[PDB]
Amino acid sequence: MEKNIDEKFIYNTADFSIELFKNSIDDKENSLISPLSAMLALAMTANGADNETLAQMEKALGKDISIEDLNKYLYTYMKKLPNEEKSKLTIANSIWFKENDFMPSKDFLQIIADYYKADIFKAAFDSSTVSDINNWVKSKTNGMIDKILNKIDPEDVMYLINAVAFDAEWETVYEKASVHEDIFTDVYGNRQKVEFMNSEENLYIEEENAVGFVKPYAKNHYSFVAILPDENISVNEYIKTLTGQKFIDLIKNAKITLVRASLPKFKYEYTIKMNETLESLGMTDAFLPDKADFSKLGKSDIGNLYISEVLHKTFISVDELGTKAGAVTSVDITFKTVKLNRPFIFAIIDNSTNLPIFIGTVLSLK
Repeated sequence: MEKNIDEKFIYNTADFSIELFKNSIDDKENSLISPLSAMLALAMTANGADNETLAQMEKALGKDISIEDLNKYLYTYMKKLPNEEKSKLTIANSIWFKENDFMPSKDFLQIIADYYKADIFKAAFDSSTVSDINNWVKSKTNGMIDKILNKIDPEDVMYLINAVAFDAEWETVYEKASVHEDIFTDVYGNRQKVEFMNSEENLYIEEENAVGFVKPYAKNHYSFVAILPDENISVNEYIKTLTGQKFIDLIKNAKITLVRASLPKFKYEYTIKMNETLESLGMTDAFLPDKADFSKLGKSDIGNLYISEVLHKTFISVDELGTKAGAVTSVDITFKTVKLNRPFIFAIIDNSTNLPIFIGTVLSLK
């Protein structure tokens, strides 16, 4: 069942992660995605696909990596992602299907149970199912994301859902002396206070049109990457230049040197529909009712299955103690006041691979 995390998986997953990120950026709102969460929901979904639908999904997620191999990689990756006190990362997968109208295939359920440890819910798909799903997402994100849906559409027979919950303390927490209230004018022209957190860091990011730092969480399994585009490039143009290769390299090439770092406390939520991004990665058939082939999922009594929407919800809170971040990705479920003049890109990275568990932008605060 296992397949050792190797350079192929790292750089292929890095490419997916950055392509996902660079196509999920809001113009004014802070953005945040978990490539890991998206990958897992979509990889589960791909195990129900056949023919062209499957080939497109395999390529979108892994390029030359087959779904069988991606299953092994992801199973192994999830197995090895550290989860310790002060350095928590938990992953949860589930499938929800309408028992009356849908008969899931045994091979599919086995793969999903075995490689993805997915909870399998035979459901009524009524108002009580909505409660059950939301309670599940609330539990698996430790309250960070409380709802993913409000109603169930009459055509719905199966949902696939992933949740990721991250909760880590800084290796060195910010003492009171290192936190200061700074004065900003908001979009309405009113003055308010934002707390900024000072530290000494020992990894300095230096690239064309960007500087930044890497700050470790307790036990060093994960770190926080901060990247500040300079006056000669926009946030959007900087993000446009990013590739999986460039992202891994900028972390690898970080210089071991003392840096005076400043990070604002920040907290926000983000919701994005991933259909168009996924179609740009080559995954088109899956979204087409007349073309989609999800015959390996099982048999629906209401015709051929296709993906209606891929929805992504995220949450982050960065403070003096550490960072909590949460994500949900679902398949088939259908304003900040202080504008920063020094906006920045950030990532929460797995230090064993340099892969971004979470990646986002801070354009505004409060």
